Amino acid sequence: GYGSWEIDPKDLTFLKELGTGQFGVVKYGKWRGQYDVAIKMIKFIEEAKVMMNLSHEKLVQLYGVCTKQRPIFIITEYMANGCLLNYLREMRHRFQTQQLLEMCKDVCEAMEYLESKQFLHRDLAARNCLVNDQGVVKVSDFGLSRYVLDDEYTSSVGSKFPVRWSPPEVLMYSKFSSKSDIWAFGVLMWEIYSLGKMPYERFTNSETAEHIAQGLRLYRPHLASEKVYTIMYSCWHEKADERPTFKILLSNILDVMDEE
Ligand SMILES: */C(C)=C\C(=O)N[C@H]1CCCN(c2c(F)cc(C(N)=O)c3[nH]c(C)c(C)c23)C1
Repeated sequence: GYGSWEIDPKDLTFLKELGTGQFGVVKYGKWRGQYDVAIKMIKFIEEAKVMMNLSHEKLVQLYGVCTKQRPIFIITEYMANGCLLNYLREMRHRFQTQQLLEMCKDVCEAMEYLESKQFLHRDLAARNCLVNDQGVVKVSDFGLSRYVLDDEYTSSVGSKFPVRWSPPEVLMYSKFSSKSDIWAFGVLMWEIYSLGKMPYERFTNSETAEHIAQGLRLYRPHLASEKVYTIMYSCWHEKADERPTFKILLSNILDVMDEE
């Protein structure tokens, strides 16, 4: 069994529907009458192990599972503001650049933790992060949580590939490494500073792969200072070994926060 991880479904309440998709319905509810939760109802062992062994303040946390019945429930921490991509696109937030840098640091801390555990995420992107009521960004879409947010890469059986978040060696040779997560992180910083624009927005995926191969890089968003742009651009070195680590990126981000 899952021991302390197995939740009694009698302890869950269902308050509001958050979304309906390929892997089932997600509801907001309460657990044990006091904890706000997201409850996924699956329309497993391997993906469960991933979430039961990774824990960080900037990763969306698994609280437990209901597997003694069908359909299965996956219970996680509640992130009231939904995905980071839609949060960035909501122009009423009128974000200050200080807020945008804090979102970058939240994700960088999660990634530094993942890299310290030798875990490769493989689909880092603003659509795969969630935002809580306090505006804190947390990385999701790993293990069981891929099914929670009805991930299009997972639901399409790998057909919808994240071309726009991939380095040249992934596109050409399927060479995944810590350095392909570093590249995706720089694209995520670009999504944040662009207020959620699609990277390479006027190109198709095929054109993007061709231009990347030719050395095209995303332009500096107007909200990004030259120092912030240097950080995201460092993620896109043609040579994977010349890209920084997440520990280095975190130190760069803190230095900018201290300077600005
Ligand atoms: C962004 C580009 C997409 C997006 O928000 N997709 C939804 C799809 C339905 C389920 N969603 C979801 C979720 F999986 C988990 C949580 C949570 N841990 O609180 C969640 N909160 C909200 C407000 C939503 C919509 C959530 C993601």
